[PDB]
Amino acid sequence: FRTTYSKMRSVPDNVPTGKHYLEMGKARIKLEEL
RNA sequence: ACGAGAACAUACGUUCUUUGAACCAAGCUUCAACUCC
Repeated sequence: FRTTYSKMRSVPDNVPTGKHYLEMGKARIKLEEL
């Protein structure tokens, strides 16, 4: 596509009233045995 | 006017009996439905 400068962009989401701008995919991890 | 003249090497008889093309062997391995507007 078109050529711009560094950096390009990131990708948050939108949900209203007001958009909250959360980043997609980030999660939490717990490991317990058996 | 022959050590000659006649005279079937012939008759009967299952290449047959017993026997697993078997045995052991993961269609599996690494693999983001993602990327950019």
